[PDB]
Amino acid sequence: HSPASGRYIQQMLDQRCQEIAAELCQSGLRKMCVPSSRIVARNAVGITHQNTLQWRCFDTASLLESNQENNGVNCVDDCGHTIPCPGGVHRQNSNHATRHEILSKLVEEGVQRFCSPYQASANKYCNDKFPGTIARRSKGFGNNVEVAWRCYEKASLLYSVYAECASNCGTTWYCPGGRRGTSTELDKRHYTEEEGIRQAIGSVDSPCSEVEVCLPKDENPPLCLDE
Ligand SMILES: CC(=O)N[C@H]1[C@H]([C@H](O)[C@H](O)CO)O[C@@](O[C@@H]2[C@@H](O)[C@H](O)O[C@H](CO)[C@@H]2O)(C(=O)O)C[C@@H]1O
Ligand SMILES: [Cl-]
Repeated sequence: HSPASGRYIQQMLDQRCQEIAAELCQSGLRKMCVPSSRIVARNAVGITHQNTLQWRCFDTASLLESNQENNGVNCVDDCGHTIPCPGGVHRQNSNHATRHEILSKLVEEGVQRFCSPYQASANKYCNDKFPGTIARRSKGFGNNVEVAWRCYEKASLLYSVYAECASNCGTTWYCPGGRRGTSTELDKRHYTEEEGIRQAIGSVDSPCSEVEVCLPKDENPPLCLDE
């Protein structure tokens, strides 16, 4: 038991994608006849002219190892935010199936199960003030030690880096989507908001009596135990 996100929403999406690829193969779509290990859900551009971000089922053998632009893939955290993860879309050769409605719907279901009400408030404060940002306690520009609560632009985060977030008791937790504190242009795309985020976090109602002890969990609700 790590005090860390289980990435359950992403996990559902990949599984649902594996099912869809299997169905398509049964329908004769030869390129979709692959083992499960080869299919994931990414939120990304598609082939040329498929220029918006959509949930699609990708064959990982058709993914590039890195991106240039505007072709990076995104994964999703347990609050429903899409965050860069490794890989890139080959705009001519991608093997995928766009499944935007089914996959979006599973995200919305997964948000009710898995998203910490304390993290949701931290994210709401961030999005209200700086549209498209979410809250982490992580690194800033050109400094790989110091952490602070900030509103980060999602494109500047890395899914494969875990960074501090709020658990569903408003305590220390770690979530995919963090910073390395390197010195790139993306490493500047955040707004430090220690007081605002902390007060957003502080303003959420406890899921436990003032007399119970809240033990966080990677799914809602947390454990409440008598003091
Ligand atoms: C350029 C950008 O997107 N973000 C800046 C950010 C913003 O300017 C924002 O207004 C911060 O709320 O500013 C950052 O640095 C800040 C300093 O400019 C300020 O004097 O001290 C602040 C300490 O809380 C803060 O460090 C930021 O918020 O982190 C740098 C960031 O790249
Ligand atoms: Cl998360």
